[PDB]
Amino acid sequence: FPELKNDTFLRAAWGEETDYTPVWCMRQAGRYLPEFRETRAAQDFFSTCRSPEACCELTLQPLRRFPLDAAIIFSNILVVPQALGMEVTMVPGKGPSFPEPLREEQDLERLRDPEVVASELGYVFQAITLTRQRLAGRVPLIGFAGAPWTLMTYMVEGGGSSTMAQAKRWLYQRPQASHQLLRILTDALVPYLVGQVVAGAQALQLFESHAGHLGPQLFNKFALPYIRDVAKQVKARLREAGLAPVPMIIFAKDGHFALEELAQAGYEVVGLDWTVAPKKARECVGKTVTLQGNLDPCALYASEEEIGQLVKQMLDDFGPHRYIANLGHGLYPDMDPEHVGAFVDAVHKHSRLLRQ
Amino acid sequence: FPELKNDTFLRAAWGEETDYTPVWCMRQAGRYLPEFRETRAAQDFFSTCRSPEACCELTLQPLRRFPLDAAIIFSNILVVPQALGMEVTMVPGKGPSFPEPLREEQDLERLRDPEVVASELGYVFQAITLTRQRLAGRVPLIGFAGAPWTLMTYMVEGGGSSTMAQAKRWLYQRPQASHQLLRILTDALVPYLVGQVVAGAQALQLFESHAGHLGPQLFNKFALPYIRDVAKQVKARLREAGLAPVPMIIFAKDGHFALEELAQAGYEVVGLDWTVAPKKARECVGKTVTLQGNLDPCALYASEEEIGQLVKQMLDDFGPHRYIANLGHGLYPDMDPEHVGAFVDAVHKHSRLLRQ
Repeated sequence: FPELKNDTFLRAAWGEETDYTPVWCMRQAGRYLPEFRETRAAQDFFSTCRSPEACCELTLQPLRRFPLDAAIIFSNILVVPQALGMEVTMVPGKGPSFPEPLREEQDLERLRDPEVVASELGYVFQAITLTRQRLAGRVPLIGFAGAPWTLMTYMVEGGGSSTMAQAKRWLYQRPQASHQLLRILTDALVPYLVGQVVAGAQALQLFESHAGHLGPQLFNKFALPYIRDVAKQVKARLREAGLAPVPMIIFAKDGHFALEELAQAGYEVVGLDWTVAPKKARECVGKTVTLQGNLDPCALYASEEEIGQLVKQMLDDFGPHRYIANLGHGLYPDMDPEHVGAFVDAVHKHSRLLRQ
Repeated sequence: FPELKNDTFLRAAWGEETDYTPVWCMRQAGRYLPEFRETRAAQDFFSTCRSPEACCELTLQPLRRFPLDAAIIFSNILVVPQALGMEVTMVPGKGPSFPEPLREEQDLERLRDPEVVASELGYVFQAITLTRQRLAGRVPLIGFAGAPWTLMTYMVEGGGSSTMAQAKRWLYQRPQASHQLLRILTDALVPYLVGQVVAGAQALQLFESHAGHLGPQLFNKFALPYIRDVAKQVKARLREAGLAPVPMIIFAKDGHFALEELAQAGYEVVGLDWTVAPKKARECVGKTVTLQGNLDPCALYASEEEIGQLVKQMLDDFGPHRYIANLGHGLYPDMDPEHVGAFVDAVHKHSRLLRQ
C-alpha cells in the first residue's frame, strides 16, 4: 500500500510526542453530511455496507471537507451477528432490528461456528483494501467492531434498549449460556479484526457502546474478560502472521466505572465519553495509555466561536501528551458540517498553541 | 427447533380460519433474484444443492425481500432419480438431462434399492435442519419432492418433452414395467419425505408437474395410485415415529381433469394451475380441502397496479376460507422482484379487506 504521509494519529496512539493533537470524529461519515445521504439513497443500509466502492466513497467524504487525522472504514458493528447467522433489518426511521432475537439457550444452536465468520465478512476486507489504496497514504485507516457484551445486547434484545433488561437477565439467570455466547462472539471477533488488519487497517477500535448498563461487578465478570481476550489474541495472531500489530482502542461508552480496568486490558488507547472529566480519567488510567475523546457531541450545536472555547478548555484538561481528540460519541444527523469543521480546526489550532 | 411465530400458512393448510390469506410463490428462490444468480455463480447446480449453507441462503433470500408466509427449501425434484443411481447434468442454458435414460425394462436393474435412497439424500436433510434453525421460527418451512409419474417422465425421456411420448409409450406398451418403476419411485419417495419432516420440514408439497400429458384414464391408472400411496405411507410412518404429520400439498400442473380424484387422495391442500377458474376448482374438490394458487405467473409482467386488481379478483373467486395464495406455476427468470413484492402485498391487503 501507499506509504503513510500523515502518521500523527498513530504516533499519538502509541504515546509519542507530536507537534499537534490529531483529531477524528466517530460517525464522521454520517447523515449530518448531505453527500452521505445522497450516496446512501441508492441502496439499502446493509447493501451499502457490502459494496466496497460505496464504503470507500462514504469514508472519503468527510476528509474532502475536513483535514481529519484519521479515516474510519464505513461499516456497522452488526455485520458480526449477521455473519453468525442472525437476520437483521434496518427498519424505516426505526433503526436496526433482529426480528428473531436469541431468547433461550437453545437459540445458540442456529449460530455459525465462529471460525467461519471471517469468510462471511470478505466484503468488509475488500472495502478496507480499496479504501486504503484510494486514500493513498493521506492519513491512517481505522477498522472496528463491536465488543462482545455490546454485540450480545443487540442479539438478545433484538435492537436498542434503555435498560438492557433481557440481556442482563441472561447474565443473572443464564450465566453459563451468556459466557458461551460471549466466547462465540470473541472467537468470531478475533479473526475478523485480524483480517481487517491483513486487508489494510492501520488501527482498530472496539466499541463497547453498551457498557454503562452494567455496574462494575457485571462488567468485570461478563464484559472485561472478553475485551481483554480480543486484544491479546488479535496481537498474537498478527505477530504470528508476520505482521505489525496496530494500535487498539477500547471505547466503553458510559464506562466511567471501568476505566482503571480498561487501562490494564491491553489497549494502547482508552476512549472516553463526555461525562468523564479528562483529569479524572487521567488519574484512573495512569500515565502510559493514550486517552481519546471526549467533547459532548451536542456541543457542536453551539456557535463556532463557542466550540472553539469548549475545545480549548478540553485540551487544557487533557494536556498535550498521550491524547487523541474526538467527541464523546458519534456525530448526530442534525449537526452542521461547518461546526464539525470548527471542531477540527480548533483542536489543531489550540493544540499547537498549547505546545509553544 | 425455534417455536414458530407466524403459523398462518399451516392453519390455512389445515382449513382453519385466519385473519388474512397467507401467500408464497413457487420458485421464490430463483433467477429472477440477482442475489440468487450471484450465489449460484459460485458452484454448479447439483453442487449448490449439496451445500446446506448455500441452500439455506437461497431459501432466505426471498424472505429478506418479501413478507412471504412460508419458505420452501432450495433443492430440485431430480435429486431422487439421481439418488436411485441415474446420472444427471444441468446442461449450459439447456436444462436437466439424463444422458442415459431408461428405455427398456432391463434398465431398471441399474437402480438402487429404493430403501437406500434416503441415506443418499442426507445433504437435503442437513439443508432442511440448518434452514429451520436459521429461520428461527419466522414462518414455516416446506419440503418437497416430485411425484412418481413426473419423476418417471424425466427418467425415461431424459429431460423435458412437449409430448412425453416415450414415457407414455411405456405406459401403453410396458404397463408392468411402468408399475414397477412407479413403485420403486414411491418406495424411495416415502422415506425421503419422512426424512424431510424428521429434519425439520413443517409441510410437504408433491409436484406432479407433468400430470397434464395424461388424460383421466392414464392418470387414474398410473399416477393417482402412487400419489395416494405417498400420502398414506408418509403419514403412517410419521405417526409411528412419534411425530406430528404435517400438511401435504398435491400440485398436478395441467391437472384440471383429476381435481375430484385429487381431493380424495389424502392431501390437505390441492394446488391449482392458472387455467382452472377458482370457482370451478372449488366445485370439483368440495368443501374440506384447502386450495392453493393460482395466478398466472405471467400476470406479474403487468403493472403493479394491474397485479393488484388481478389479485383482488382472484381472491373474490376463491373466497376467504380454505385458501393459500400462490401463482399457478413457478416464477420465471425474467420477472421483476418488485412485481413479486406487489403480488405478496396485494394478497395481504385484499384478503384483509375481504374479511371486514
